[PDB]
Amino acid sequence: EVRTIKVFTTVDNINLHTQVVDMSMTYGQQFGPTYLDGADVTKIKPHNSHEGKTFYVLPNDDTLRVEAFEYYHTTDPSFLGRYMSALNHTKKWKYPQVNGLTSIKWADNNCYLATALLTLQQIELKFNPPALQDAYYRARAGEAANFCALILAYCNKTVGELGDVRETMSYLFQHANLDSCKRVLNVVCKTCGQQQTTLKGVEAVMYMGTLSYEQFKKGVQIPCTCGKQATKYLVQQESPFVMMSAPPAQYELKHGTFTCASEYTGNYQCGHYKHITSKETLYCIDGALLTKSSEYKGPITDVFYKENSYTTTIK
Ligand SMILES: COc1cc(/C(C)=N/NC(N)=S)ccc1O
Ligand SMILES: [Cl-]
Ligand SMILES: [Cl-]
Ligand SMILES: [Cl-]
Ligand SMILES: [Zn+2]
Repeated sequence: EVRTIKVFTTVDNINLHTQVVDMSMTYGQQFGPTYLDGADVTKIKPHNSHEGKTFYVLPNDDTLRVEAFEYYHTTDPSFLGRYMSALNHTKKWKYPQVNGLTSIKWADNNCYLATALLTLQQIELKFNPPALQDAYYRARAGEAANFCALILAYCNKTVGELGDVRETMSYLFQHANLDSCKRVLNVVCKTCGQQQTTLKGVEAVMYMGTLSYEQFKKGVQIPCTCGKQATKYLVQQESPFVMMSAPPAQYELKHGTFTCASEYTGNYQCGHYKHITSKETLYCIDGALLTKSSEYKGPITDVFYKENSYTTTIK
């Protein structure tokens, strides 16, 4: 007896493609690698319960290639498989609402993702790939599994792998519209004089070397090519936020002087992130866990600040 069912294939879970599959052959033999809501069904034969369901496949013809690029803005051949592999895990995570924000209950070393997600909900940022637009909208509403699996895929991290918050934000910023953001800096060495620089996009909102926005405005010491120490300060800033980052160090966070921050305890091979947010008071969100305090001191590694337009008074 020849038996078939109708299923749909997809690469973006919006555009569907009608298929008839032989129930005597695996999905793999018929589609190549195939996934059902993140589960790898390549080696599985069609079941009656599969009729009418949507399966993800890899882009193996020009129509799927165009749909996949339009939705994800990547042509990395292994992207969809990495996204499905992650999703199969993230759909099992819990996403509690903590002080009004979608968080993530700790699992699989996902603390860096929780503090990244919590941060995104506090800064003005629009993503460019539809995949991120759609999944972030769902994440804000509490259903963050697809958004987390996409972050993992875009950052080329697997579930359980140790992640860095600054690197993760850089990847997400790369897929955001930051074209309006601009930064002017001035570098002063006593032997070589001055040199001003202009930064755009992601580079205009990220800085590595100091956590304090005020000190960035007043000046920071860096090496110069002659062996002297030069000073660098912020001349002009046009952006809706800024992100200041540094190797983890004991740092004091004062209520009302920043938006949110990341705290890292541990070492370079393993550790743990927490998120600090400045609301009526300082709240520390550690996945599902919430505590409060009037003042905060701890090993901070990233601080986010609101911004619209800043121009220095320094001459
Ligand atoms: C085979 O797997 C993938 C293919 C692509 C697309 C759209 N490539 N298309 C061109 N290179 S023209 C994107 C992600 C994948 O996972
Ligand atoms: Cl898991
Ligand atoms: Cl968005
Ligand atoms: Cl403290
Ligand atoms: Zn010099």
